[PDB]
Amino acid sequence: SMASVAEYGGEVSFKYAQSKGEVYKEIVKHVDTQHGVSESTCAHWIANKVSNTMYEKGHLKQEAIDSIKKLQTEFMQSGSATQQFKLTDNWLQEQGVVPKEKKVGDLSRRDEVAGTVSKSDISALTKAILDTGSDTAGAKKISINLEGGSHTVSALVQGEKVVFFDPNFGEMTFPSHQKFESWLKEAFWEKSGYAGKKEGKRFFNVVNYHA
Amino acid sequence: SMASVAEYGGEVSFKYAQSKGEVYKEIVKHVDTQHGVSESTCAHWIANKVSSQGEDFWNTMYEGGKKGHLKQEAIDSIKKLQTEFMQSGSATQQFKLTDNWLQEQGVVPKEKKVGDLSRRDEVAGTVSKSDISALTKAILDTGSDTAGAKKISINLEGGSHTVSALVQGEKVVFFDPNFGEMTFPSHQKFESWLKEAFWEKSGYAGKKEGKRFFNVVNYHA
Ligand code: NA
Repeated sequence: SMASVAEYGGEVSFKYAQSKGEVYKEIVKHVDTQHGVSESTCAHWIANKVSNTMYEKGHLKQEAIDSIKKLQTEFMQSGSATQQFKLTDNWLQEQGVVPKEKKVGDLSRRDEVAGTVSKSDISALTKAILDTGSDTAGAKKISINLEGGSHTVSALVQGEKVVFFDPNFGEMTFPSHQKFESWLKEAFWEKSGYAGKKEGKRFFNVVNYHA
Repeated sequence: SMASVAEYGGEVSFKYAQSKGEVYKEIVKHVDTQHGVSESTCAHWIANKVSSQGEDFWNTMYEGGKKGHLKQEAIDSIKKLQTEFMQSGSATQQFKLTDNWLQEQGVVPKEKKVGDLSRRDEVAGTVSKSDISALTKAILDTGSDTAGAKKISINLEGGSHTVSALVQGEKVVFFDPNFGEMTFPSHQKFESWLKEAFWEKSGYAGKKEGKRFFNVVNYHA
């Protein structure tokens, strides 16, 4: 967003009539909302299989949809990913689903398998899904992270003058480094959708050209 | 919930009439294409600012009489470069292509020199929800000089997805709320289908290299 540029002592030089940034924020909201529905639906599917169908062509029963919507809302309004996944786990135990435990030395701990996937390797994920440990049978709730996109912005710095250009919003000018730095950190980073919801490092690369 | 399930000896038990997975694949296409447009537009903006003959007005990319739009000539040229960028395949070759275009337009990449040797003045690092201090320094740093132009690549947060499974001996039931329910009569048939068919066709695989987190929670059947 560029609502705050003038508040931080900058000027908007150009504003795109159709903000591809606003489209990106709607995409983030969509993918976030759809995670809630996916998590809630998988929880309901797991509870249904371990206790006999949730299906009505190509739709869930209305009572399943109402219950999925309820859990999804609660899931969404839980803060951290840790609290969200704890809320779904509590719901599953309330429905009589029993989480597996494993021994690590003498101690009982949750039978969760954490790991990594990539474009070219899902071997560890596949083994975690297929493993039933001591038993012949198991239900799994599988959380997977999706690839984020790539974005390019540009800047011209001339002494204390900073021109910042985001093809998703437009062009802004700040008359000092400090005014640009405060605006970028305190206004733009969150409001833009580039910050994300989770903690975690993402790469950046700056290529420098002569002015 | 595709035709690939039966090809790998499985059965579709349920198919969502409205696939949230198909919507997700359209989103991936959009965000990928929009990287092309963002890269090409930033390249043009950099060439315009560095070429500039004093005042901005003399050679703006902005349409004078149409508020909040680029000139049609700038749009056509941006679409040309974006196409070339898109056809490159390999992020290394894509960025090399943009760099060649920038030099063709008279833009001069900065070098770090030690004795007789050069390398590109490019600064990598990391950002997060709560820290962009290293990014901010890389943008503001002009090295030797008081002036410089920057093309800034930022990686975005991917979303999260949940799927589920039930394994009973050799029977694998896999459920993706974005597609539906599939059943495989052996582990082998599930593993081959997941790795060779589903992972790419789902949109979950991605285009770039990069490790992404998964978590499997096990419940008694
Ligand atoms: Na400006």
